[PDB]
Amino acid sequence: VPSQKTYQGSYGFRLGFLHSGTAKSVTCTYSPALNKMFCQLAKTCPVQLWVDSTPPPGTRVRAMAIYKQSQHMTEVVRRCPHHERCSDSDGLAPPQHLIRVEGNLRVEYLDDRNTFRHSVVVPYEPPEVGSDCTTIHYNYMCNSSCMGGMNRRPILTIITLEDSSGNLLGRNSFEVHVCACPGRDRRTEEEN
Amino acid sequence: VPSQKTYQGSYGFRLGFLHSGTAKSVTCTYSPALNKMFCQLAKTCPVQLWVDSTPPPGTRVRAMAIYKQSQHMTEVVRRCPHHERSDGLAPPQHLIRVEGNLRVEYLDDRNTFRHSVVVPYEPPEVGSDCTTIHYNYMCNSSCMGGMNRRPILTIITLEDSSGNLLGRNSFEVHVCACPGRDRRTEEEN
Amino acid sequence: VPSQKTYQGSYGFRLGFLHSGTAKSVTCTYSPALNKMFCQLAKTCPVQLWVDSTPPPGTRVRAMAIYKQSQHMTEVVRRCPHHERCSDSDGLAPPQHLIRVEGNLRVEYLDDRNTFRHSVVVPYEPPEVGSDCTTIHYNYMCNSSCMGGMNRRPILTIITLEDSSGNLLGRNSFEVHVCACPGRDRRTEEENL
Amino acid sequence: SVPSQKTYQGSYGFRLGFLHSGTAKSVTCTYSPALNKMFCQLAKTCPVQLWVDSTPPPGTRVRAMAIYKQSQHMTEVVRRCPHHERCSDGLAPPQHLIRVEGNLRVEYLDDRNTFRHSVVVPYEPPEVGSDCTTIHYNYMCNSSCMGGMNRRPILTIITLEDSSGNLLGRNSFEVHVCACPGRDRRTEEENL
Ligand SMILES: *C[C@H]1C(=O)C2CCN1CC2
Ligand SMILES: *C[C@H]1C(=O)C2CCN1CC2
Ligand SMILES: [Zn+2]
Ligand SMILES: [Zn+2]
Ligand SMILES: [Zn+2]
Ligand SMILES: [Zn+2]
Repeated sequence: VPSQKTYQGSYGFRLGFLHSGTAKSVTCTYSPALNKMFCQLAKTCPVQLWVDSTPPPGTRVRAMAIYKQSQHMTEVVRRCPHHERCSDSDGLAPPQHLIRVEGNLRVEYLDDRNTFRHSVVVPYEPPEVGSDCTTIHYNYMCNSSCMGGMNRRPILTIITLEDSSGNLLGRNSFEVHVCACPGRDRRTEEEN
Repeated sequence: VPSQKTYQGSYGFRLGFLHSGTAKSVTCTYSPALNKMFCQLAKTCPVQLWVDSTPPPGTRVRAMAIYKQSQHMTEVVRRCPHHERSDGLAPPQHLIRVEGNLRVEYLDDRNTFRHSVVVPYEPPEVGSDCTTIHYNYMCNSSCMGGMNRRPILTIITLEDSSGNLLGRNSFEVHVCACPGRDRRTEEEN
Repeated sequence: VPSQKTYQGSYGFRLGFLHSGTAKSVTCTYSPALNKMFCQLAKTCPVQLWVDSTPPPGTRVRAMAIYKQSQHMTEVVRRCPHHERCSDSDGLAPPQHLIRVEGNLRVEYLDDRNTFRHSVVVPYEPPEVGSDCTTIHYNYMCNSSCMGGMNRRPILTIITLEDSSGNLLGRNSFEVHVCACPGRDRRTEEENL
Repeated sequence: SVPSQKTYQGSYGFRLGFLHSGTAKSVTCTYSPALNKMFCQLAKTCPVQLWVDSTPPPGTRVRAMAIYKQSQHMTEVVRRCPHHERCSDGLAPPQHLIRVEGNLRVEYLDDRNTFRHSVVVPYEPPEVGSDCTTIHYNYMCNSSCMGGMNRRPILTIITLEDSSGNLLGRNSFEVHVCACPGRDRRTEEENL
């Protein structure tokens, strides 16, 4: 089972999210109280990278899903059978992978030859001028409800920072729920 | 610039404030003469919602700061970079927080870049006749590279669960060392 | 496990440090209360050598690190796999060594054949004309937060004065913390006391 | 380029107070209101009171530094004589004239650029009961120390600063370090 232990490490690595609120129209909204991202099928989910010091050119950013509940943690998070067999592929992403990256021509996907887990990796780039963080636009390609994929089981997204040689630099995670109305779900789940 | 114009609307929405006086020791005090709240950095600022009739379940209460001077009214009110650089829930750039409400929600406007903080409207307790919220102001009015002595207003909106405006009120805010003394002196002129 | 016992010996060997303070910007700062140096990755850490009389010609100054905690002490302190990667930088320093000396073209580095410990040695040279101590510029080449290296574990630098044959003439010791903002971390850690 | 001695109450009404100790033969430390002048013994406790109209925030710091009073000596750094300066309490540099007794959070600075000594402690508010914050300063040479101050008068400058080192308050007082404070105080007042 992949580690989900938070380490900031040498570059002071942590995640941030837009302060998007819960109006009906929002595409994607993070809940600080729940450390949980609410997003829509195949839509833009911006995840921010914040660092105290600049990892060198060659550094890479990996995303992997895992089931949160301990009785499922061993099972590979993958797309439901309906969504594997869509004409929805961008040509770079394997059709079985839940997590894509949008708008990055240097994206790399991995089926682990040993554990069989899926992941998606992009080069690390520093913040643009007049920004203080690096944004990756993720896409989740199934609904939390999909019969036979996740099937309403909670997942975590693990984000790892790694150097050009595979050495781990830092790690963070957040829960994610993929739904029709992210605004609505976040407001409701918070009222507990 | 966002709408600042007062309206009690359908539910009879008004703001009320504790009658705290100007003793040396007061945390926060309101001047009804000035419609101005004097308060201390990061400290409890009580604000009372008053309604003639009860809003529905899902009513939200939003607070936003704006510069009172017309030459600064289009500049976004934010924390100075000193104070920006922290309760886990608030963005470190936001001036106004809510204390004591684990359902608080913060907004960075995608197109205006204005900051606001919102909470569910809850009706008054059995024994209360109003709804209180604890605001905190997280910069001093004097903070260099922030407010920088420019006066602000707090706009308080009542909105329904779909974001339709139901009511709006506003007060000036001065964040200072000794609110007691600042209110008495300003009342003298 | 290397001896860390203080030893002034025949020449009255002691360590001093700059009185640098804790302002936000400072590159390096020593807490007298914590016998702890706070410093930045690959930046200058000045360590002063103070003697009562001048060691003999051919005298030498060694620096070695050990983990402080009892259950890490017999492990060798080294750079993380991330930072040990060969760089266009050094050319004198082995890429595994945590501790370098800067601005000294006679530096020597040692991987001990028996203990595998790392260390870095320079000739001892007396105080420059006028001045009362001898400054060495150490650089520490991983952060204390490096995953796979020190990994948030605490370390001491042991400083030894030795003769030309390697016999102990004196010893001193200090704790080291390698972080982004030494001034902020010293002031925060002292706010305990 | 000489530190400023200009009194500056600034934003919080920064004042100094001192004890009303009189001139009895046995006094270790006595302040002259007429002369704005402290009289004190080598290495003994010198209480100095911080008075404010508003409480400055935590992170506020209190610094002390000596300068020479006369203007042909003002660029010279005030330091201990070579006799006194010999190696101490183990928090204070041995060259430093001014120390703080009874504070494990004391910090000592040799300025990289001006070469000036100073000692700084956190500002604490007064006791929930008391009207002022006391610091116990100790002066570590006599005014008469051949090699150091060498009978030249000095001033102690007390500055209130923020966490970032920006100036909140400044006040100063002359200091004469002597064997018999009460006698030196009454003799110097004698002329008025
Ligand atoms: C980088 C690598 C090399 O190629 C030599 C210099 C240092 N390191 C080992 C030998
Ligand atoms: C000033 C005088 C005193 O009162 C005692 C200490 C020093 N001197 C002699 C005795
Ligand atoms: Zn699906
Ligand atoms: Zn501020
Ligand atoms: Zn490292
Ligand atoms: Zn002296």
